[PDB]
Amino acid sequence: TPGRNVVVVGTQWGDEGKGKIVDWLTDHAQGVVRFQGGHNHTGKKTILRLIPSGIMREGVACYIGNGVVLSPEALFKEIGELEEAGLSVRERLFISEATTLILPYHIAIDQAREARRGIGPAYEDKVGRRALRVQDLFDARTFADRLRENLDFHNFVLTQYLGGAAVDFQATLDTMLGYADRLRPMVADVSRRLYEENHAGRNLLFEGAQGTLLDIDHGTYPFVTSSNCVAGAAAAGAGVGPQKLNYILGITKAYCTRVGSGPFPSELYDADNPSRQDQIGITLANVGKEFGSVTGRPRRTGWLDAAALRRSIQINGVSGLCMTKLDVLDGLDEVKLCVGYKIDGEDADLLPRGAAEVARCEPVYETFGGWKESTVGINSWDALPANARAYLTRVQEVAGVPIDMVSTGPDRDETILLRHPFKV
Amino acid sequence: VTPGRNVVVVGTQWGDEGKGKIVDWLTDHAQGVVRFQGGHNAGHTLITILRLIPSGIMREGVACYIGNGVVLSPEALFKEIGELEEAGLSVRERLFISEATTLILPYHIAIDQAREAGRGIGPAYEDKVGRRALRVQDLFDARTFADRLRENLDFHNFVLTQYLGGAAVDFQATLDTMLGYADRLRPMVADVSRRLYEENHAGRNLLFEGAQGTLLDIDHGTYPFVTSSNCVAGAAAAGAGVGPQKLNYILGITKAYCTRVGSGPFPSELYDADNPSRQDQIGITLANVGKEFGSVTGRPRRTGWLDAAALRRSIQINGVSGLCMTKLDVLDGLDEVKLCVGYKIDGEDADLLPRGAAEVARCEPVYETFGGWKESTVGINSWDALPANARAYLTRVQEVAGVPIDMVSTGPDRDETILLRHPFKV
Ligand SMILES: [Ca+2]
Ligand code: NA
Repeated sequence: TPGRNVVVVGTQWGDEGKGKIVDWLTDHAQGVVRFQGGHNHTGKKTILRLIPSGIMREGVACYIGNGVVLSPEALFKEIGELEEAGLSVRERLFISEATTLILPYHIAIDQAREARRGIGPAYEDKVGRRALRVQDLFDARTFADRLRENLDFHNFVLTQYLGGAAVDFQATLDTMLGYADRLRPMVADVSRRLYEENHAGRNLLFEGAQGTLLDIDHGTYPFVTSSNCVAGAAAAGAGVGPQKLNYILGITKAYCTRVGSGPFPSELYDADNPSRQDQIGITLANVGKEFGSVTGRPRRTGWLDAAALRRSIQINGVSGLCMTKLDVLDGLDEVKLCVGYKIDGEDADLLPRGAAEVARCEPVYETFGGWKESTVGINSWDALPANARAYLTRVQEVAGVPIDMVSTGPDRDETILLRHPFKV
Repeated sequence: VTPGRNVVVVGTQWGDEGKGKIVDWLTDHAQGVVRFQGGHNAGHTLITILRLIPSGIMREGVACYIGNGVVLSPEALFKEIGELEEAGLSVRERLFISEATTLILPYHIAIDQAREAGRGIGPAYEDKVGRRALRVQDLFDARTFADRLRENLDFHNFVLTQYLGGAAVDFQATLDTMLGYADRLRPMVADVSRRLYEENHAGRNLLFEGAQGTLLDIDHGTYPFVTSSNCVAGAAAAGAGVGPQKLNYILGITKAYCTRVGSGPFPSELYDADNPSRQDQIGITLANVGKEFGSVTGRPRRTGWLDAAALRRSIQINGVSGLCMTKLDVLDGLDEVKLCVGYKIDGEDADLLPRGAAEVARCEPVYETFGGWKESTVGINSWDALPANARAYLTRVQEVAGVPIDMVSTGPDRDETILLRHPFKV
């Protein structure tokens, strides 16, 4: 449909498996837009954390919105790998003049806090109204002046409060200003360009980069990220109106994971928690390959939480679901769906607000007979095993929205398509 | 009125666009009114200024929501509730306050005070993004509230006493002050996100009420001369816990000339009481006739000509559906009126407000001049009854803006309105 956009978000806490799907939708988009987060997606193997995934398709414009926090070092490392693999990138990568920078002292602030990637500290400077943004790199004198003021405060905090080491002004200034000439030709008025893209009838994909249950308002605060990342964040973070956010595709894993700390009502297994060693959870982790891309650390696993999904559907305005990793359940004798909670002896049908309440939730489960067929690669709904269809039928009911897609494998045609996100 | 349709009402400029009459006008068609951003720095005048409580409260029966994106001062809240109850309204039974709303505490106020040498709003949003904020729900476990307050005070007192040259804020006094609000707040605490979902599912209509001018938006405004949060129309989604699809129609409230309060570049500026180089009698007259005096300090706002290049930017970053023009009558007396339609910057043409203080500060306005009408436009309720020269001015604003003028408010009463399209009808 001319002028129609999709937002692709993870409905859970990340690692939902957005990659195959973003690529699948990028075939119908003329622009792909990052609107939040930092550098937090895979004939040479290349891993992208910052650059929109659309860069893999020739003639697709990639936009880093104002709402991103940008490390120039990570950026140029990715560009470099891309170019080495033969891709033409810089002429079709557009970076908001108002994108917030990650500076060396943000990384040092994270390390000093930990001792007792700089994304939180960057968003902290932003809200503090002292942040240096991309455009500021192009006036050396006033960049140095703001940097100086920022380091006076942050070095006071680092040395006097966190007991750590001061960050050098001149080294920091030299490092930052050393990116200016390379960044210049990509700096752009992304907001304006996005309005023009749609006014010309072209389609945009707004690519989410963190699980929406990590949203700073709606997640299990304080175990959340340092910004909003619900699908409505794409408006402010890209410089467009909410009416451009036409269809919201909610990527949903068939079971749940978390990384790090934060409560998790349906949790089965956490390698670091002796009281959560459920073998079904260990199975989900191994069969699902739920280990960090970089660190190799296992993720926490649990059953799908439809009460959490229902909250997610409401806060994101999810239009339809795309289910992933169904196959990880193939050959379980039974599968459970968390459909609500008991909390302080009361029934609750939506994930509560804040860590304290969500840690008090005992999951209420419905039980389903498993199927044994492999479901790998199936591309029609009717060909799914009855017991898989019954589980997913129940997920739709509790969630309150349709499953529009089921991704059954890494290839484009390993996909059950019930409704096309880019067709009105 | 289309069932389940909502309107988001925002100022298109840097605030004080004169939203009051229109928010009252829209509230006649809405069963709930929602604040989604900001703090006790809205301003809705009554004959008394409401700054926190949503403006729906003036209409009996209408549900009023304080969304999660708000920063809430209990003392400010209970002051407004008391003024409203003394005037004989029933407030508390239909005021719903998000469990996740961020609290403003005394140390936030002390941090602002030390910095000066507003009202704790910025420091509250700083604790939020720092992932250490106390939120409304936190008042109802007194033990863990004290634990987190202790931690916050360790750090904020270090900053206050050793960096900003201010006095420490005492733990126990702060603990007592905040817990003293719990019993009164309790009945009003809610799952606003869920309730809004349910309201729309029942086919009721909601009005999402903007607090600050959208050009103060932290990403899109003249950074750092911006507010400490996002306030573009889109922010109603995160801020109230609803998806962007519920934000059906965005009404852009737009004053017929421009104002700013406090520092920041202002390309079409005519008058700034503190700037000797900006003392144009026209802008002085805009401030007097327009009554542009701060509600607290009483000091004149900065005034200038309508900036349509700024409006064009605001249309885009908000997804403004249609404009509501306000305070046209402030121009009734003028021989001629000027419209900023773009800029010269570094010798080259710009058609949109640039990003950030530096580039906006280098913009010289490009004006089109319009013959004044020298005739009252107070109370006119049809486009065709506007003077030829007022219609010409507004037609050009509409053209440069790129969206329609759907309403002109010509007066403080409901029927002093030109209605071209109804916001609540698909
Ligand atoms: Ca109540
Ligand atoms: Na370029």
